[PDB]
Amino acid sequence: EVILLEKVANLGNLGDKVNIKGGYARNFLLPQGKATVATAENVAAFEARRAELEKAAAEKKAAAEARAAQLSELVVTL
RNA sequence: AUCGCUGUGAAGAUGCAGUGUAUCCGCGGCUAGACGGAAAGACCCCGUGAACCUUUACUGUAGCUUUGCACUGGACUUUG
Ligand SMILES: [Mg+2]
Ligand SMILES: [Mg+2]
Ligand SMILES: [Mg+2]
Repeated sequence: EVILLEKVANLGNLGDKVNIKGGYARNFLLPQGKATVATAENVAAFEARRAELEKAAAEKKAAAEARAAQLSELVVTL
């Protein structure tokens, strides 16, 4: 149904069309901005931003390298 | 123009039949009768009458409750 935008799911893809439940798309993916409903209205806009999709995937996974080095420090004092 | 008796009679007679009694008209009393007056009997039966109650009469329903399909998702699992 929808066109995916994230790859940190457990059965997600890059841009493959998936047939998911109506409750899982209405409630969770779309109101956060992780998917987009496929339709034949603005198809000229998604094909032009395909070069911008590969640059957005090299930033979310690159920020995790400078993030996990401060979470496992175990310096929290209760 | 409103007496008694004994019989008759839609079967308990002031009015019929037979026979005895009795001048015309008040007032004060008493209630035996006029199946006295009041109330289309309430008892009793009837009407393919009417109500309100009862239950284990019949047909249903409020309410309560079981399970499908919606709202409604992922992650692993046992099993057909
Ligand atoms: Mg007589
Ligand atoms: Mg008379
Ligand atoms: Mg009567």
